Amino acid sequence: TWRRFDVAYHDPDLDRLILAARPLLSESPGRSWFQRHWVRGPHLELWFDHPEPSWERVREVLGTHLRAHPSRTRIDPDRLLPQHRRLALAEQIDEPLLPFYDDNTLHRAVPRSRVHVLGSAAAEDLFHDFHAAASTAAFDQLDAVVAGESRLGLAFELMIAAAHAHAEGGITGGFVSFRSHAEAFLAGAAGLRERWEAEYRTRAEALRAQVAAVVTGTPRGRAWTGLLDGFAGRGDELIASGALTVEDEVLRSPSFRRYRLLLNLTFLQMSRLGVTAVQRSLLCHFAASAVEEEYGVSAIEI
Repeated sequence: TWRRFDVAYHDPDLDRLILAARPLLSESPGRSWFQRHWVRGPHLELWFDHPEPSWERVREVLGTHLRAHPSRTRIDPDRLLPQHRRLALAEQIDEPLLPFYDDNTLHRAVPRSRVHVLGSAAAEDLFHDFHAAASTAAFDQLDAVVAGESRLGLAFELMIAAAHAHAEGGITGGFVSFRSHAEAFLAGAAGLRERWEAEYRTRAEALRAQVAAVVTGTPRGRAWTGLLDGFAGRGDELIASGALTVEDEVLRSPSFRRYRLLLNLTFLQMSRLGVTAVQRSLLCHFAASAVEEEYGVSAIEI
């Protein structure tokens, strides 16, 4: 059985709060993990499958940080609530959306089940295992961000690495998925796409250099794909047995479905690092464009 603690913190910059929580997720046996979530307003979630750290210990560590570094961002519930209602339906969340937590407060919360979305208890357990491993990796990534490294740059690296290692044909195969995701998000937004294209142009040479670096191989890339490798076999088995619901003519291949899962896990990591849905889709646009330009390929030609 899981324990879920919500830390209400309305400033979108959660990095230092997350780093303050690192000991709680690093000091005791058991699976522990964190994610950013929107229910009842922006908050950090800490998940533990073992009894330590206790509430007292959680309160000790986080109370100290909140006193020294309180969030000072006012939110607008009446503006957010329409968006939350859409998210609740799309994400199949049945929890109360109101009232929003007061800023800088700690709460016990309901350990939600995702079996209805993931397909089975086995699939849910796989995701827990992923979040535990990836939360540890996220601490180091967020350290880097706090120290001045680009959040989006770090996320881009993870995505390129995942595609190069885990997509049929490497980066020049996997990039098609990036274009697909970007267009799915845009949903016909010619104006937004134009902004994406314009920003891509300004960043093109740097993004292309980043793609080449990651294809050459970077420490962070190798570490990420190493983490993903640990889940690929289990993913394959659960996809095959129908225990994990993942829902051309290359859709039949377990190879593609594995890729899609591991890319999805990468997106979840990006969320942990504070990259929003719109930013993740922007990065997919950039990734598709950079790959096309660097390797002289076309998503539409395939």
